[PDB]
Amino acid sequence: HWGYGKHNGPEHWHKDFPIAKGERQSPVDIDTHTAKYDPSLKPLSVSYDQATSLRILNNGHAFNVEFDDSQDKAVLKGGPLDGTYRLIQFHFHWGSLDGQGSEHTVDKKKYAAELHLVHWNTKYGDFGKAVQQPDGLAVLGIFLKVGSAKPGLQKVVDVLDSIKTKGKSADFTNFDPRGLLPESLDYWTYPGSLTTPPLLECVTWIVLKEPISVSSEQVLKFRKLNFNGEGEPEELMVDNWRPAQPLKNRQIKASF
Ligand SMILES: CC1(C)O[C@@H]2[C@@H](CO[C@@]3(CNS(N)(=O)=O)OC(C)(C)O[C@@H]23)O1
Ligand SMILES: [Hg+2]
Ligand SMILES: [Zn+2]
Repeated sequence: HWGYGKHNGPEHWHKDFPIAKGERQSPVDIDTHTAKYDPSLKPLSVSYDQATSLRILNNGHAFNVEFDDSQDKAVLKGGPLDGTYRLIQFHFHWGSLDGQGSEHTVDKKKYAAELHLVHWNTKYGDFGKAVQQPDGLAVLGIFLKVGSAKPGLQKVVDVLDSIKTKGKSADFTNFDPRGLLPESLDYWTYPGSLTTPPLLECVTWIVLKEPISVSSEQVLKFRKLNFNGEGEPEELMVDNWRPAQPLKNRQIKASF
């Protein structure tokens, strides 16, 4: 099945999921000189105060921190979004080296990693129905570079030991995703897709301009995770990012 290697990676995905070559695929390169300030964009509202994390899971591609999305606790609204989007989970994409790892790029620049905070449009009742809608999801994207430690990330780092291999999960309650944010909420936005199979074209992407910095030791711990299950040959979980896809006449709008 699908992964990120030579034989099952981004270049093969289209065979099982023809939408891979679709009209609004993600990620994309953000050409900063072609992006335009949009005065019609409302203030962005990230409201994570009452967020209820549940567990962390190595799903064989990355690790997911999942949240209780059974009420309006952690929600995204404003910016390009109409209505209320509920936080369901977050995950990262990272590289084998610091000069690669992000999915979106900024004037072709690749960051060390990218954090995706995944939200679903509450007018659709559940996540599963949302992903049948052109405006079903909103993903907040945050670039990571290597510098000083991100204190709000350490609790995630410290648990990766426990979820090394595919299928492993750990309790991960009382984690506050507010500690993963940069100070500015300046962003670019464009309509796009899930960056993994089934590559559904259901996402409003909101990609923050300001990266967070994480330490070299924090990134190294991401890179110790495994793509394989327990008792199988070791395949380090690195380079689990899809490259930039054709913009196809979409417009990337800037909030700033
Ligand atoms: C870690 C990874 C790749 O991302 C997780 C899961 C499968 O895909 C996602 C969405 N991926 S993304 N990158 O936000 O478009 O869709 C769901 C919501 C199923 O979980 C996300 O595994
Ligand atoms: Hg869709
Ligand atoms: Zn992602």
